[PDB]
Amino acid sequence: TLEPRGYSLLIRGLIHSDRWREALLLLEDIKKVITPSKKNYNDCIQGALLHQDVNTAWNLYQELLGHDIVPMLETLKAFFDFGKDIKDDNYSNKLLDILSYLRNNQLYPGESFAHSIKTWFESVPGKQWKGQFTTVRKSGQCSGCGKTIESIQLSPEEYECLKGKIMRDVITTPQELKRFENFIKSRPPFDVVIDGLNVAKMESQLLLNVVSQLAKRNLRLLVLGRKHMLRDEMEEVQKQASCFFADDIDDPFLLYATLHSGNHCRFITRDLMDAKTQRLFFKWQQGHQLAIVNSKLTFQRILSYDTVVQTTGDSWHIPYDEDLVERCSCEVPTKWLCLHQK
Ligand SMILES: [Zn+2]
Repeated sequence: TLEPRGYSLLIRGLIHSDRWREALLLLEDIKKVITPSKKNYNDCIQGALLHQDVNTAWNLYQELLGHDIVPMLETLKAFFDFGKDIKDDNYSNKLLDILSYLRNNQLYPGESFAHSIKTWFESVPGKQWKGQFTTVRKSGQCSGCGKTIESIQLSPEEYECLKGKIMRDVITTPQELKRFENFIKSRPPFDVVIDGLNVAKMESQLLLNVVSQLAKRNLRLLVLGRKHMLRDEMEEVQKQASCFFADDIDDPFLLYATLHSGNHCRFITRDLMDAKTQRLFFKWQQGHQLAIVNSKLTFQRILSYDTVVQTTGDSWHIPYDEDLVERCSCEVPTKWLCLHQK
């Protein structure tokens, strides 16, 4: 089932004119048959902002979020662009809410969006915000203002908060889950938990390469596999590491094993996926996932600080993506917008 024919382009062609309200009527027609696209919402929001109807713009944005649509970054950028000319506490709080959206969903502005945010803070009368484009030192100190970036390390309470929350949503076969439970609880904490299956994707001898090289680093390795790997050098893997072979049916064993082992334990697998718990999960993932980067194997660096939109009230630090640099799934941005009040 599709939008009425040509409606997205009709909407896009109306929003700069005095007839822009007609686009919102077309959007209503779309809603009645399908969930509108993020581009549909982008267009109607920009139409509203172009004509200073901030309530309509924000209401459309909230509707979009209600459908669990991920807004285009261009839509978020539009709110800051129009905000430089808007002097109102209520509008400001909405913008700060968009920054919380980026923080909570582990998202980053593109370069021009970062410039729009900078421009908006610097436009707020009386507040004396100054923005600078920076990097972060190895130490975790912003190269602009010298403040220490939020630690990537979860506190014990945070960790047990996350762990407890994860343990209770988990609760495939229960008979097989009990077996794995008894396996883990009768063993010491591991240092790296390896999804042998999902790393055998880039069968046997590269699993061996990951294992045999990690074992030279004096690490306690757990390898998670399925039964079908037992049907040569798998036996070479079984001897170099502790192994659990599940049924060939996706397993929740990697999360359990890693979290049970403790806050020090890291893991290897495919890239992974309330607000506070979600924040902790992103932070934990960033600091604990070991990403393989491609013939002698090397891992992606894990920093001591959390690369995420963040604030201290009197400052913001906002990682952003550069136009000239394409970033992979598992790597964090290296460039930051540093905002501080004088
Ligand atoms: Zn700074």
